[PDB]
Amino acid sequence: ITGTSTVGVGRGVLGDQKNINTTYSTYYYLQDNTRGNGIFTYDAKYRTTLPGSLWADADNQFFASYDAPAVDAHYYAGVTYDYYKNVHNRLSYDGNNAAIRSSVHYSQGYNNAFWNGSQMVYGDGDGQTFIPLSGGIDVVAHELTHAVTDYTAGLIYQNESGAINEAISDIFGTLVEFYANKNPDWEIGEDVYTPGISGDSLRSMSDPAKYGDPDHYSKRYTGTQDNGGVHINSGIINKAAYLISQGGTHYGVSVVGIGRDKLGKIFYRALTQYLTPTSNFSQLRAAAVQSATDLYGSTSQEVASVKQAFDAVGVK
Ligand SMILES: Oc1cccc(Br)c1
Ligand SMILES: Oc1cccc(Br)c1
Ligand SMILES: [Ca+2]
Ligand SMILES: [Ca+2]
Ligand SMILES: [Ca+2]
Ligand SMILES: [Ca+2]
Ligand SMILES: [Zn+2]
Repeated sequence: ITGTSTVGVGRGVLGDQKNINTTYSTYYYLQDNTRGNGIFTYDAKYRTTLPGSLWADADNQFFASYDAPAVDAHYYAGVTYDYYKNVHNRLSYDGNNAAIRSSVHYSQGYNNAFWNGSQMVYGDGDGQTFIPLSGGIDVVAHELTHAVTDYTAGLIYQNESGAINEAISDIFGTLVEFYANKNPDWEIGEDVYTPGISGDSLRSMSDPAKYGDPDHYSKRYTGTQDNGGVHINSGIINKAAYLISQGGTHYGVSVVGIGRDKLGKIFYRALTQYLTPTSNFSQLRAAAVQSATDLYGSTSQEVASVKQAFDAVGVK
């Protein structure tokens, strides 16, 4: 809507106070004008009609329990925006400051969050498996990253190209979590998963096998469920990405780590210049090698490390 930019204050899902960019016109709306063409957060009011209504608040203070998932969806969209702009010179997901829209309170006890082709959608969880999913900065940035993947490489959501699509989202979801630098790790969803169990997550990049996902190509899932294993076989690529950044010896293959920022530059370039809708894992390796070549030279350690990492997870 049309109005004046203001700054509200509230608490997120985990109880943390933060400032949020709002817009005043009779009510205060969750409309951030400071980023691109706007960041907009909506109330789906426990239903599945989207987007629902632009979030409106009488007094610019967002401390009610009902408010917390909106606060975090709105704030973490901003953080994700800032990551892509400041780190990769990318202005929103289309590169031309497309509006970022998110709906919270989607359905009842909905244990998921997704990008629907046009906007973000967040369930509140059932309180046992998940709490409201926008509380997870890695979840927010994972799912927002699909918007850019769909706009750039366009990796189809099935079989190996799908698993790459998923790994890309885990990779940048994690790098945004490190960017924000609040309890960062290489695990996915730890801040919103199983409130009664500490130390767990839904997936691990550092050790995919912790939660039954493959960490080697020879262990890939070959079946038809999960669209040919897109959320399973992502572990193979997540492990490769982890090794490129952190190093290690995996199934006897040693990798020299080159750190998170170079990981991010290599995979961003691969995503936006070399991958295609039907890329497979071998093609991902080639794209990552070419990207690292472009950035650091054919003879660099960075290139050697990318090759070692893919060797380590069995991808030729
Ligand atoms: O996928 C993207 C890219 C840039 C900004 C945001 Br928010 C999401
Ligand atoms: O990408 C997502 C969506 C929902 C939960 C988790 Br963990 C990750
Ligand atoms: Ca209020
Ligand atoms: Ca964390
Ligand atoms: Ca995490
Ligand atoms: Ca937990
Ligand atoms: Zn995903």
